[PDB]
Amino acid sequence: ETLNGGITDMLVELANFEKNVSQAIHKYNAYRKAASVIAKYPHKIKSGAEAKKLPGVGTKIAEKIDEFLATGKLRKLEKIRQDDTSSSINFLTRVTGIGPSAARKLVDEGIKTLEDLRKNEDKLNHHQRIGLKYFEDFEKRIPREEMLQMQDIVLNEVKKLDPEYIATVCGSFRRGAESSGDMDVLLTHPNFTSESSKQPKLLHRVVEQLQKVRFITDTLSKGETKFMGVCQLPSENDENEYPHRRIDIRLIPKDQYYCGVLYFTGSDIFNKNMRAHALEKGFTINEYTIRPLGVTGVAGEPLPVDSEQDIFDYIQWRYREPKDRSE
DNA sequence: ATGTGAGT
DNA sequence: CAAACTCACAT
Ligand SMILES: [Cl-]
Ligand SMILES: [Cl-]
Ligand SMILES: [Cl-]
Ligand SMILES: [Cl-]
Ligand code: NA
Ligand code: NA
Ligand code: NA
Ligand code: NA
Ligand code: NA
Ligand code: NA
Ligand code: NA
Ligand code: NA
Repeated sequence: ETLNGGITDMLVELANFEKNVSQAIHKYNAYRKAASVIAKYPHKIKSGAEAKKLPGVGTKIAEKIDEFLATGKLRKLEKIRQDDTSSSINFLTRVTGIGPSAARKLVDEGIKTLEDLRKNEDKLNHHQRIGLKYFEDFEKRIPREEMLQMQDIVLNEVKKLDPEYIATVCGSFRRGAESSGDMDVLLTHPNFTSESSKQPKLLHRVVEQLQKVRFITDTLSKGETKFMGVCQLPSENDENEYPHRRIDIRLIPKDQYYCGVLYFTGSDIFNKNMRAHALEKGFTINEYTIRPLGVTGVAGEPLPVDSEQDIFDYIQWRYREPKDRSE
């Protein structure tokens, strides 16, 4: 499926429009849910009325489906795609920190392009100015090779700080991807657990260190548990400077760390299959904890975890290398 | 204290 | 994966 892709693409495009251009949250979700229930449907849809049988597909989407099936297009959508305001809003919204709200306010004031934004930084917050500054860099893919260099700096700086620190770079990179959008590091320390006294300094000290060595270059945000900023590989002497990259560093309690590393290594299909097989065996898995599931169905109290291996063991699956976590 | 916003 | 959850900024 496959089957009804044209209709689902149609609705995903209507959703985006309602979220990013109207600011009608309920219509956005209405379209998301409709696109989802349709993508699950086993038959090639032939009428709006057939789709209307599906929960979440109502009168109005049935009408649109009818037009789409008849002509292969949707007038509403062709108008949206020709609309400059909509195009501009979607463009601005590609700057990190700029979402639909700021986007409206900016296009309303005639600010629509990168050049335009760079002439109106007084209109932007810190996050958004960082996003404009590295707009091009942040849109480049990161090759595995640089990801690997980056991974070493943080893993090394972290070790030399405190050998008890555990730091892991996750996402598709961890599954062996050839390129990456950004770097998502999960961090923990054995004297930081869920039953303990909350220690921001654990994160802050490694952020500060990565700033000392001039690896972290800008901060988008930094709280007690979550850091989001910008990094840059060092360039030798003069010559060509590396592009600035997005990096997040998240501090997780030690007793929830590996569910974290698992959840955030993906893939989504692999997670879905994993947390669904876990149901079959009688356990619920989220990003934090794996818990058993009683006869009633509702149950809790987390099981002790100290590796990804453990989680696999609980649900009676052989361990799967991150390389093999496609599905 | 609360609400809006943004990103993951 | 949507939803939840962090954090920034305002008032
Ligand atoms: Cl202007
Ligand atoms: Cl501002
Ligand atoms: Cl990579
Ligand atoms: Cl995983
Ligand atoms: Na808007
Ligand atoms: Na709905
Ligand atoms: Na009904
Ligand atoms: Na409609
Ligand atoms: Na963005
Ligand atoms: Na100005
Ligand atoms: Na990543
Ligand atoms: Na943050």
